[PDB]
Amino acid sequence: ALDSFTLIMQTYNRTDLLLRLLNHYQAVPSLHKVIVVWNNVGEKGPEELWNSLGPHPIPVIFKPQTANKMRNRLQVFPEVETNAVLMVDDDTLISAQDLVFAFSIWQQFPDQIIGFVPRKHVSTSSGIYSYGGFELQTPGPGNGDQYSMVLIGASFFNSKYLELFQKQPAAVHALIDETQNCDDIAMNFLVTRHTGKPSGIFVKPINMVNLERAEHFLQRSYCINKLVNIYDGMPLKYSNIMISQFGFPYANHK
Amino acid sequence: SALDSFTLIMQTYNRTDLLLRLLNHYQAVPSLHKVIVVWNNVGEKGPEELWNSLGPHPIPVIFKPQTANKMRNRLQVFPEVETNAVLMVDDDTLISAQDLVFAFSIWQQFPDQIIGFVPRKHVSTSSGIYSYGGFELQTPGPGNGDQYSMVLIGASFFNSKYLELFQKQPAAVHALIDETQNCDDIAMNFLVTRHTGKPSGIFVKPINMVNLEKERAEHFLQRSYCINKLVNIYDGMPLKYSNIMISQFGFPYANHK
Ligand SMILES: CC(=O)N[C@H]1[C@@H](OP(=O)(O)OP(=O)(O)OC[C@H]2O[C@@H](n3ccc(=O)[nH]c3=O)[C@H](O)[C@@H]2O)O[C@H](CO)[C@@H](O)[C@@H]1O
Ligand SMILES: CC(=O)N[C@H]1[C@@H](OP(=O)(O)OP(=O)(O)OC[C@H]2O[C@@H](n3ccc(=O)[nH]c3=O)[C@H](O)[C@@H]2O)O[C@H](CO)[C@@H](O)[C@@H]1O
Ligand SMILES: [Mn+2]
Ligand SMILES: [Mn+2]
Repeated sequence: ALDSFTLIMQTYNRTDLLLRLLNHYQAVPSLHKVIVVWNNVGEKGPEELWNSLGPHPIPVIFKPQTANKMRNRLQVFPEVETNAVLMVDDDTLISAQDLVFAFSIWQQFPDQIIGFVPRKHVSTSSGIYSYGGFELQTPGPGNGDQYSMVLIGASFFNSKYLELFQKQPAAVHALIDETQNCDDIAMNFLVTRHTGKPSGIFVKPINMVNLERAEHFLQRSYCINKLVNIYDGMPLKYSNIMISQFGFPYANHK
Repeated sequence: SALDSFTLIMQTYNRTDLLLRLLNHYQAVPSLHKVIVVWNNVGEKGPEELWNSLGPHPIPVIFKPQTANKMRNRLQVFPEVETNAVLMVDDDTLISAQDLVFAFSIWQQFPDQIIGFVPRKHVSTSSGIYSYGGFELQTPGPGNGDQYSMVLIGASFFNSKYLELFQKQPAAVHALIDETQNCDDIAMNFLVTRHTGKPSGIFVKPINMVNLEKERAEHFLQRSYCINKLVNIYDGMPLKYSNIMISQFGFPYANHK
């Protein structure tokens, strides 16, 4: 469990993708264990099929969930024995090279969210925020762009943040269940409030692939504003730091 | 205010025209508090009169005549440096304002490290002996990508507190620099990493940096020689490897994709 990380993957109606991803992730260096957050209420977990195809490099724990809740992967699983957690959605295949490098970045910034998907909030009307990415104008000072969030569905973060999450105001948990969304927006609010630094650091992926609701994006902005009310303040901080691996690919420094 | 700013320290020798050209550029960079020109042309008269004639300029430029032409003259503690950050650049290097503005903001977040555009490293093929080089040499670290253990000071941002700390180094270090008239940057990197326990620097990939040199064989060998010399003086190899390369998110546009 030393200098290792635990992979937490929540799954819902993507069992065939789960097994495909698990086949890849199990072979990544520094992986200590895998916890599958089975959100398919009332369905048998592929653990049987999985074992039959063993042996496997690391332990894979299937934890059947009572309800299909987005926040289930944010609980404090006693089985997590590592300081760091790797959280990936069950439709994303991140290369081992990206994970190895990103994990080494997390070790140097264990209190921030190190991930591959950067996003931000903007404001054109005093106190009213909107959620978005690079299609929206930069908020920050001058040139370039900025991000104030790193989505948790493809990141490394401190396992202590799962406990800390549980201790957030009831209105926050209520909001998450209400929308069954915004869990990562919540995690970013929480982290930056705890550190006073940008909630995360963006690590540009070399090989990350997605294998595969109109108001889904609408809830995004809605949540930011709700969280600002609940917390009585916008804590998110902008950053334009983009980290890549020196020399990987070869000669990428020039 | 001197606080959200940095001081440019440029040492010059036999490049007065190159100096003046660079000055015209650097004087207009945002957050520049002042410029200190370390005049290493022993006996020659400075261009200060010419500078003032073409005034007014955005910031004060102080030309400081030097006793002898020593590489370490730019590492002195100049009383006129009022900032916490120093921007050190060779008088043959032109760095865009964009790079400077971004690099400075990175320095602000890592004030105890050398933020620069030129990454280099040491390698060891025979136990105890080190060699100097760049990306043309194999990687020392485990095995993926490359590594850098130094960020040359000739194009970087670093705490002014280090120029004072450099004066307090073992005479041997000062002697070494004076002996070869080289390795000042290698010494600074040794110093800084010994002080922080972290990699001496962070590499920021430049978007627009150009060498205007055009406008010795032992130089290279001296470098490797200095790493081993310094290792003896410090009874050890303090330099730490890093593979962090920082670029500006969204600059160029969509460079995150
Ligand atoms: C592109 C983007 O903005 N990414 C975010 C978006 O992903 P996105 O909109 O792509 O959401 P997905 O459908 O892929 O689901 C994300 C995760 O939630 C699980 N799931 C999904 C639906 C469901 O009813 N039950 C369930 O458990 C999935 O199995 C997966 O592990 O929303 C998720 C929740 O904020 C975040 O993790 C992603 O970082
Ligand atoms: C790519 C590389 O390895 N870069 C290093 C190399 O640059 P490099 O070999 O290019 O050295 P330069 O000739 O450009 O000189 C660097 C600076 O020193 C001054 N100078 C030079 C010669 C002299 O007799 N007197 C004098 O004061 C120049 O005016 C200039 O400001 O060595 C310099 C000194 O160790 C370092 O700053 C650089 O980080
Ligand atoms: Mn998805
Ligand atoms: Mn040069």
